[PDB]
Amino acid sequence: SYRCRSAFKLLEVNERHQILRPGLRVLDCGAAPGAWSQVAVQKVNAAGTDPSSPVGFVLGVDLLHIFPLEGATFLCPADVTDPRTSQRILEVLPGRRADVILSDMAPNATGFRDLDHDRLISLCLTLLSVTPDILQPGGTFLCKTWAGSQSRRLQRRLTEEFQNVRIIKSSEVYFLATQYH
RNA sequence: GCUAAACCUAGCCCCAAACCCACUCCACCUUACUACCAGACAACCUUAGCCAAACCAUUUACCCAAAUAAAGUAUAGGCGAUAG
RNA sequence: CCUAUACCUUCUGCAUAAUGAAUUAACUAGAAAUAACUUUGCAAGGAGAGCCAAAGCUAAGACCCCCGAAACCAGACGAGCUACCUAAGAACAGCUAAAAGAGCACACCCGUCUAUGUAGCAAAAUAGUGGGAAGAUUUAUAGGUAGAGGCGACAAACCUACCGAGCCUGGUGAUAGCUGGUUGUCCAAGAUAGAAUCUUAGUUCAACUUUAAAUUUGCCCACAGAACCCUCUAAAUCCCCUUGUAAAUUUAACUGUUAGUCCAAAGAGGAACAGCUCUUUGGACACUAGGAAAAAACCUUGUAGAGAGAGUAAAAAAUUUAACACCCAUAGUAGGCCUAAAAGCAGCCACCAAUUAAGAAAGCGUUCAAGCUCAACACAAAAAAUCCCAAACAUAUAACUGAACUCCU
RNA sequence: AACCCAACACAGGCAUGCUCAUAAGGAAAGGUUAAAAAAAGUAAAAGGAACUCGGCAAAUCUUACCCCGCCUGUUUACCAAAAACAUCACCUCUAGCAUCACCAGUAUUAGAGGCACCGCCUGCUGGCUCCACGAGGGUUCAGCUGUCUCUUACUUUUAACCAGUGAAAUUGACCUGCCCGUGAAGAGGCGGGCAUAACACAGCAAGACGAGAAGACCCUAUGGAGCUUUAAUUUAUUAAUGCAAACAGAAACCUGCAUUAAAAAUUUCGGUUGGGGCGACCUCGGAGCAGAACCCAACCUCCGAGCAGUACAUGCUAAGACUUCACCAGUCAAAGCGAACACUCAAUUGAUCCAAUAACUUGACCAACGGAACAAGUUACCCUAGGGAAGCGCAAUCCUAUUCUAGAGUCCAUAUCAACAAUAGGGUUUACGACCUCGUUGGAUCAGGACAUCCCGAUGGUGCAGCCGCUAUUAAAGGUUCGUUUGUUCAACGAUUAAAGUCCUACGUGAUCUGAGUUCAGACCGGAGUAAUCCAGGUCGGUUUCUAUCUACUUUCAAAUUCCUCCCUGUACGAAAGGACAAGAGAAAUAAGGCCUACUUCACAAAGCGCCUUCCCCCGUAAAUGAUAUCAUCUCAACUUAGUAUACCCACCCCACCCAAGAACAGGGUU
Ligand SMILES: [K+]
Ligand SMILES: [K+]
Ligand SMILES: [K+]
Ligand SMILES: [K+]
Ligand SMILES: [K+]
Ligand SMILES: [Mg+2]
Ligand SMILES: [Mg+2]
Ligand SMILES: [Mg+2]
Ligand SMILES: [Mg+2]
Ligand SMILES: [Mg+2]
Ligand SMILES: [Mg+2]
Ligand SMILES: [Mg+2]
Ligand SMILES: [Mg+2]
Ligand SMILES: [Mg+2]
Ligand SMILES: [Mg+2]
Ligand SMILES: [Mg+2]
Ligand SMILES: [Mg+2]
Ligand SMILES: [Mg+2]
Ligand SMILES: [Mg+2]
Ligand SMILES: [Mg+2]
Ligand SMILES: [Mg+2]
Ligand SMILES: [Mg+2]
Ligand SMILES: [Mg+2]
Ligand SMILES: [Mg+2]
Ligand SMILES: [Mg+2]
Ligand SMILES: [Mg+2]
Ligand SMILES: [Mg+2]
Ligand SMILES: [Mg+2]
Ligand SMILES: [Mg+2]
Ligand SMILES: [Mg+2]
Ligand SMILES: [Mg+2]
Ligand SMILES: [Mg+2]
Ligand SMILES: [Mg+2]
Ligand SMILES: [Mg+2]
Ligand SMILES: [Mg+2]
Ligand SMILES: [Mg+2]
Ligand SMILES: [Mg+2]
Ligand SMILES: [Mg+2]
Ligand SMILES: [Mg+2]
Ligand SMILES: [Mg+2]
Ligand SMILES: [Mg+2]
Ligand SMILES: [Mg+2]
Ligand SMILES: [Mg+2]
Ligand SMILES: [Mg+2]
Ligand SMILES: [Mg+2]
Ligand SMILES: [Mg+2]
Ligand SMILES: [Mg+2]
Ligand SMILES: [Mg+2]
Ligand SMILES: [Mg+2]
Ligand SMILES: [Mg+2]
Ligand SMILES: [Mg+2]
Ligand SMILES: [Mg+2]
Ligand SMILES: [Mg+2]
Ligand SMILES: [Mg+2]
Ligand SMILES: [Mg+2]
Ligand SMILES: [Mg+2]
Ligand SMILES: [Mg+2]
Ligand SMILES: [Mg+2]
Ligand SMILES: [Mg+2]
Ligand SMILES: [Mg+2]
Repeated sequence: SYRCRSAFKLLEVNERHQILRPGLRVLDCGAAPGAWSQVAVQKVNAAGTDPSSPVGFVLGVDLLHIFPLEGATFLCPADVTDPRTSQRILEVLPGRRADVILSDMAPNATGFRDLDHDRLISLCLTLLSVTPDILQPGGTFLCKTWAGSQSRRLQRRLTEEFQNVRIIKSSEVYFLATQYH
């Protein structure tokens, strides 16, 4: 039914918090192999499955090649931190904006999770720096994070730029931000 | 050669016969064996079950007062184990 | 030196590393009658009333074990442990705080984690670390609720150190198609068709086996004889005079056995080569000995003792594998077709031909050519994990060795 | 009284008043030695979680979240203290009443329950938010430290020795060896070899499928029990009504009978298919099905049968036979009597009792079809009696190596690679629902071995210029890293390395250690079921113990491997780019064997983090001469060439003391 076990993680969050609905434009960072992309398309009706509900848009970005999926557009190879990808992302989305940002990016585990904590935080911050360009006001932001002390700095910056920030908990920690300023 | 080994009574069993014990003084139903104050308290009512029927559910011998014989016969019984 | 794999029990098969046994002494386990048989008495009658009798009747002799559940029921005994409750008592430093099912922290209660301990100090403890510690707190004393029940802030907790239903006595020598055991000597006969079953761990019947009795055929087997199909097709079998032999049927009285295992052979399981499972035939084993290394099932051999005799049966694996040509080739022609051109060799139609004698090319090499050789002319493998595994030996005439089979005293 | 309860002169239990460190009460060391292992502490260079399932323990005093529950409290006394129960608050249901409970109460009351405060949205009930709190389950900052890299020293107990006292489990007999093979399939006892004077003491834990249990795994019993229910059999019991009885003139009580509910009692789970879900099956006939007398292949494969029609002597009797391997049942039948002039059909069926009937006769998908008159689930709370639980040569399938020479590799079978197949070795699967699922392993320590070689080494081929690849032969002496979990349990990822090999060894190894699964006593989430309860599902928590009798073993006493830099050398090679061998020097690491001068932990010493030493070949191939086969040809032809050990150890007073010697013993010194 799904390409990766990470698909159930997004469904569980969506079930409780209701972050995906038809008509929403969703960006999937680190979309490979496509576990979150499949979940997003079904919820936002990106493939136009339900004629009575508005058709959303799903865009997947990852370094590795992603196999084609019905109702989803994928950009690969592309670096999320590369300004070139951000410009390409805007040209593809309707109205050059997105409604929901989903992030599952994870750098290679260098064998020291403490080092991997700050490295993953910087990647989230880099996405957060370019987030205003991609995200529209009042949107939803979800990122995959590894627990650590630097999560507070990410939490502090999200708290200033978002009305509400939630902590969602493998040893993964997910930050759910809604109502972008 | 040490540890040991050996013994013959104590008494008992089954019948017969015959119908058995129960006050020296003191204490003993209250916390028994505790000398010495007002209580009311009163006994009685089918046994069941294991077990047998190769389960189990009706049912399944239990001295009831003469040994023998009538006779395991007449009867009873998921008419069957068995009972008589 | 040579030979030899403890005993009991449970299974087809136990040296088995399956069960039981440290050992010694004592104790500990087949109880019964209808019939039948045998031995006496009497006899158409028998018996010391009854009862049987178409030779019976009376009496004697002679056959039927031990230990073990979890359970059920009845009547007693239990709340001095513990669960909850009743009556009337007691305990709770210090500090911060506030009139706190507050915080810190002794006494006290509890028992989170770790380690020690594991027949221990202890049938639940010690040490450290912990939770609570003015409260739904803890605790002393007396009383209460009792098993078809009590009690329970439900853990199916607790109710006197094994509570999904306490303990004790009695019914009780409960029952157990299950486990284990079942005691002196010697001889004899003795194994594998099935059917039914709340039945496949059992039992009944049959088959088989045993004993006694009566009787006359039994086994082996000459021809003859036993079906057509779906076309045809195996080893055989039944029947059965002779003959070799000595068994067979019937009657009487009962026990026990009844998935056998492996080997040879033919088959069965969706038309499945082995293996598995399951039938059929035969052998062996659960019966001795010898031989294949050790070996229940292969081969040899069975009827039982002693001998410091003898003759034989089966009975010891073989095999060691790859050379090779010598010489020569000029030419009617790049034989035509098609193809950029493909010529002897991209393909193809044709297969002639000079010279003593040479394919209108048999393999190679060129995009294609070139180059070459040949024809012709002369001249049959092996590799795994503790450590290879009898020692050895090509050449003195095949006899000898070898049993509990046979013979001999 | 030195005292009770715990089997003990028991490290446990034990109310209150004072003393709060004593004015009272006591003795941890029997003596010796300073081994190993084990226990408890103390100290530690540099690093500071790299250890590990987990920051368990220890040190230091240490932040910020997530999940669940509100909180304090309560529970499985003896493996679960929790997320479970209780809890204010809220909700539902029932009750109009006094003389032993509720209650000496009366709807703002009492009882039976759900749920778990509050706040918010919502239905008119459900869903969230949140204050604190927790020996709850995860994660993390910082600090901390022997958790580890990598262990070390010391003290005490233990230990060993001398003296006194003196157990237990255990045990068929033992005069108790190793390697292969074999075997009831894992041999100290059997076979073939080898080894072998006899004896203690101290260690070790490979074996004696080690000892004492328990748990688990299915299976069996016409063995139990608990629970649940629309399993069967009942309403005795209790309550409510009706009726009779009884009385008064209406009633009430009592009793009998009957009908309802309540509650309770008794009993049981039929076989077959590895288990379970879903299904099928059990009797009779036919075929595959035993080719020729009869019988005989279960399982399995496939088609049927549980009737119908025609008779109305389908009447009555009676020789002799067959028989589904027993019995029961079933089948054929001359003659005779009486009439006319043993029905077709492979199966087409059911015993006894009983019931009905004047009688003749009739009655069960008793289909579980030799049939009990009538009884289902569940147990992980389970109990009892038992029985089972490494190995199975030739077909299929997969892999490896050859064979075949098709086909790729510009040309080119054979530098590499390879189809259709075959031949050898290895592994796996296999008799029936052309259903679906489910039934021991890591790590620490120490390793033994195989070679089918990952690295180092030797040698051919190459589409090998040179470095560096590919391929093959040969080689097992030596080596084969440290970490993290997102793409988690040995799979990806990070940094490295000459390389991070494939395996076997009862996961090699649990009487050396530990984690998880198979799973269990508690508990929720999802699913199933009326319920009890269940699920290979998700999650949290959660007890095995062992004093070594025997075998084996306890200094092989001694030969070292690898990398990097430099040198040759920027040389050979190549157009450049790039870029070597061999020989030597130096340096580092690891391993093995030692040491204390310094350094460090520390001090008459031990020890590493310190220092010192380390020495043989390899057998694949490459060449000469030279016959069989007068050439040639490295020759399972005669022949030639290349690469075809030493060291250590070694004599024979002792009372007592000392020691760098040591558990005891022994040994060295005592001039
Ligand atoms: K009491
Ligand atoms: K004193
Ligand atoms: K807690
Ligand atoms: K051992
Ligand atoms: K039956
Ligand atoms: Mg019975
Ligand atoms: Mg029963
Ligand atoms: Mg042995
Ligand atoms: Mg024994
Ligand atoms: Mg004796
Ligand atoms: Mg009963
Ligand atoms: Mg009490
Ligand atoms: Mg009171
Ligand atoms: Mg106080
Ligand atoms: Mg308090
Ligand atoms: Mg406190
Ligand atoms: Mg309580
Ligand atoms: Mg419960
Ligand atoms: Mg329970
Ligand atoms: Mg008995
Ligand atoms: Mg005999
Ligand atoms: Mg039956
Ligand atoms: Mg004859
Ligand atoms: Mg003789
Ligand atoms: Mg020629
Ligand atoms: Mg002889
Ligand atoms: Mg003889
Ligand atoms: Mg001492
Ligand atoms: Mg030690
Ligand atoms: Mg340190
Ligand atoms: Mg830290
Ligand atoms: Mg690690
Ligand atoms: Mg780690
Ligand atoms: Mg971790
Ligand atoms: Mg700790
Ligand atoms: Mg609580
Ligand atoms: Mg509060
Ligand atoms: Mg407990
Ligand atoms: Mg308690
Ligand atoms: Mg606990
Ligand atoms: Mg609760
Ligand atoms: Mg608490
Ligand atoms: Mg003893
Ligand atoms: Mg010996
Ligand atoms: Mg062996
Ligand atoms: Mg010893
Ligand atoms: Mg049975
Ligand atoms: Mg039951
Ligand atoms: Mg017959
Ligand atoms: Mg039957
Ligand atoms: Mg029959
Ligand atoms: Mg449970
Ligand atoms: Mg090397
Ligand atoms: Mg080799
Ligand atoms: Mg072991
Ligand atoms: Mg815990
Ligand atoms: Mg030991
Ligand atoms: Mg060099
Ligand atoms: Mg020559
Ligand atoms: Mg030559």
